[PDB]
Amino acid sequence: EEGTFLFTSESVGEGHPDKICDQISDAVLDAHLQQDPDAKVACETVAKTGMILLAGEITSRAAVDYQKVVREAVKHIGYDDSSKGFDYKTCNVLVALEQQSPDIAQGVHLDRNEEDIGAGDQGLMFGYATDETEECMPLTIVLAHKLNAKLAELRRNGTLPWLRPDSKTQVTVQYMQDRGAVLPIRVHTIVISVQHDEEVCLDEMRDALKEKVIKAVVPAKYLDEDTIYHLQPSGRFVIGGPQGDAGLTGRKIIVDTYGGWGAHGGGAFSGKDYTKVDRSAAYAARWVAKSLVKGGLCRRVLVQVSYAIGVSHPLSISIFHYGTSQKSERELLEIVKKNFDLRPGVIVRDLDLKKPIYQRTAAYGHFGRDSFPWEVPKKLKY
Amino acid sequence: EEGTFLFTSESVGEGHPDKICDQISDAVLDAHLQQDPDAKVACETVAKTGMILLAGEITSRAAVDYQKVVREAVKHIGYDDSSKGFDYKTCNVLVALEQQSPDIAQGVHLDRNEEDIGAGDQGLMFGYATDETEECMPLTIVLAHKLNAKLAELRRNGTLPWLRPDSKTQVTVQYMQDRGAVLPIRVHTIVISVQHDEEVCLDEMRDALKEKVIKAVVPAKYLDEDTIYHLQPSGRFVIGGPQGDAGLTGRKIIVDTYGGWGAHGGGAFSGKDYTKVDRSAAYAARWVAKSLVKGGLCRRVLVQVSYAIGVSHPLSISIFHYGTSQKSERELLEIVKKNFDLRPGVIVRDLDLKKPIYQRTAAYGHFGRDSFPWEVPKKLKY
Ligand SMILES: Cn1cc2cc(-c3cc4n[nH]c(C5CC5)c4n(-c4ccc(OC(F)F)cc4)c3=O)ccc2n1
Ligand SMILES: Cn1cc2cc(-c3cc4n[nH]c(C5CC5)c4n(-c4ccc(OC(F)F)cc4)c3=O)ccc2n1
Ligand SMILES: C[S@@+](CC[C@H](N)C(=O)[O-])C[C@H]1O[C@@H](n2cnc3c(N)ncnc32)[C@H](O)[C@@H]1O
Ligand SMILES: C[S@@+](CC[C@H](N)C(=O)[O-])C[C@H]1O[C@@H](n2cnc3c(N)ncnc32)[C@H](O)[C@@H]1O
Repeated sequence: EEGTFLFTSESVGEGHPDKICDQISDAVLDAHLQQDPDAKVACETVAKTGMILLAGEITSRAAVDYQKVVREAVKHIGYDDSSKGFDYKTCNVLVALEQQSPDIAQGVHLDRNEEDIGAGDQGLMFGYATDETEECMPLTIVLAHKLNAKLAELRRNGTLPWLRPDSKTQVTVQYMQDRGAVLPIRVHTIVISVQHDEEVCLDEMRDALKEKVIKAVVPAKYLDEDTIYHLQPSGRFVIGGPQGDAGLTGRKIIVDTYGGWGAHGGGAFSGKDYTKVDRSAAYAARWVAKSLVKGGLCRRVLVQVSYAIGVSHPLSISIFHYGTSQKSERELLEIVKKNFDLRPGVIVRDLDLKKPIYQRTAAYGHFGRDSFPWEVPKKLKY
Repeated sequence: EEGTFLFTSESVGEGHPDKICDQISDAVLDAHLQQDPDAKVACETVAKTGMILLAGEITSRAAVDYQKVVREAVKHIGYDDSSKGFDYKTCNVLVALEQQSPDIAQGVHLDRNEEDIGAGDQGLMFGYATDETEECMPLTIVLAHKLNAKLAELRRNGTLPWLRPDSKTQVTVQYMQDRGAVLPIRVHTIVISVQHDEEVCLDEMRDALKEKVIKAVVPAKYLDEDTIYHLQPSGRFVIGGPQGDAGLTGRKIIVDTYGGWGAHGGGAFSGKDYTKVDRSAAYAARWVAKSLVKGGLCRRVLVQVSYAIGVSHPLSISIFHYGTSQKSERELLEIVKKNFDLRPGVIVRDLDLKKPIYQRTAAYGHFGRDSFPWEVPKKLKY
């Protein structure tokens, strides 16, 4: 219908190989932060059949047992037997970690007052918020994440014991335009692909995915006779995890954020401490966007920020309200200037970014969940 | 001023460690395609001090010497001596490549007519085009790429022999809003960081970056007394390449596309054959967007498509013209339906995607350059 459009977002499960890497990178970050709140961490993870490799740079006073940290993260995910394609007990864990470059350290944080630390890199970052859900996230991505979480729940509780940890989901919603804001109308298409054991047949899987997964997550009001279902569309997914597809940290950046809505500056979150603005400034930009929506200044908003390595203040700040505010971009920028300080050395304090809660962010999206500091709106003064 | 806003984009050089990985992944893809046009390639690359690791899945009739292909790509980039932090002659090249999963193969392409091959994965992809430049790309990202290309040119011609291959640039432009389209007004901020030798001083570098790099790339009409320059803002960048920062394939997806403009579905391009719609459908979506702008139907346009693994036709198609077309989204969608076939097995034919030209795409952006097939607009019938 006129004034409507489709939008699609995807999500992946905890055992998707890229997501395994994000979770391991953040388990390593958390392990360091538990002993050294000021650890400098830049931990990439790579996963392929039988292998977890850590590559990157860490300067920290912590004593971390990488073998134990990696294996415990893989155990949590559920890869605990060679029949599943990967086993935390018996996989190879390889470590290629060096200190942070002294050239970066001297230009970013050495001999600097914490509030005045430089950005750990240049880059651009965006924050986004939409009033279409209470949590201020797009419905497409929320539903896609919840479908993966449901698969993991039914795997872990033994309801569907043929499930394995690697999964992907995709949701297409038809939206109505509403003066710049968007209103979900119906779910147009759902995709679910999930790794499974050798014994279960396709019909049993398709029936369970519709009845026990989709119906348990997606409100019936969004589903109708025209909704298209692609359930196990490849027909067979026994080989999975890193054995089926090499994974890397920071290869699910759109799943981690807004499912394609808003915008993205390209930076990966996992495996990085607060001085890496790819993460901290994106979290702060989400916090600003959500504060503008919860504060009633707009219904839908996009915030861009950018930095130069070694420089504390952002180089640029931009706000686009999609036509959903009575205030101009200039007025919203002035409100943001009066209420937020987007230097990394201040974001760390406001968002408590030395706390070891990062592994919890590394599956099911970094935003719209669990009342993390960047999800608690700031009361705005103007 | 009212009706203006800032936008920032970045780019990186050929020796940035993530970009090294993209180029090696695509050198491996091209090597396979030279012998087997139907090679199934999913080659991830990881780079850290002294190491190139290939991890992924390849099923191909080609006989490829990975040691030679990798080392030749690194030689081209310019890492040819231990003084530069990396040397193609003496680095470690490790290979963890297996066949493509037979479960993926059977669900995607085995026993399928080429035109009717399934998408190689689920996912979402976007195309974007803007009339602000002749090549239909945002000025921010074009300038950022050209600044890196200029550094490589002056390194290779011996003008600035202290330059090394690893670089990053960032450009902020102030734009005027123009009925949904955008008009560049001025360059607000430029960042340049580039790896250098131990002998050159900061003042010599800053002067050269302004006079021989910025002035040689950015038209003087965009630069004024208020333009901010952050040139070598870290103060020292001797350690660089993989030694300074671990690189991975598909960690520069925003640099590869539109510099943050438009939208991105999350997929990486490099190291993948045409059946991986993360690449082929994004190229086709750019081709559609550019065709709509060059055809005079809009000034600025965003196209979303999405797929399910094993299914040939896209699940969804959406078009947003930013208010720059007299035609509705419905009319533009009908034009696209009548003029394009976005099945991967048809995109391969239209865009000649079995040709080994991929290494050429893997630095300086995949779009707006060199009249690749996706940059040559299709004449539209309606
Ligand atoms: C008066 N009015 C007019 C409106 C128009 C739209 C709207 C329509 C639309 N059709 N196709 C898309 C995109 C291609 C899929 C649309 N997008 C859209 C644009 C950017 C987005 O984020 C990121 F992708 F850049 C997300 C969605 C809209 O925003 C929404 C609300 C409105 N109100
Ligand atoms: C009548 N009219 C009104 C217009 C408004 C804008 C426009 C203003 C603007 N302010 N801040 C931004 C973004 C935060 C940086 C703006 N964006 C924008 C939105 C999305 C973009 O892509 C991707 F990031 F999603 C890129 C730019 C505009 O498009 C442009 C043209 C117009 N014409
Ligand atoms: C399809 S694979 C990417 C392509 C792959 N590298 C190849 O060699 O063709 C991407 C993701 O899809 C999922 N996947 C793996 N095997 C699958 C299968 N048989 N059916 C459906 N999805 C699968 C996993 O989540 C995997 O990480
Ligand atoms: C700043 S590093 C990312 C952070 C890093 N992993 C760490 O341990 O802090 C990202 C990119 O910046 C560039 N870079 C490396 N060393 C730099 C330096 N001393 N000054 C400026 N940029 C640098 C390289 O292009 C590198 O790939």
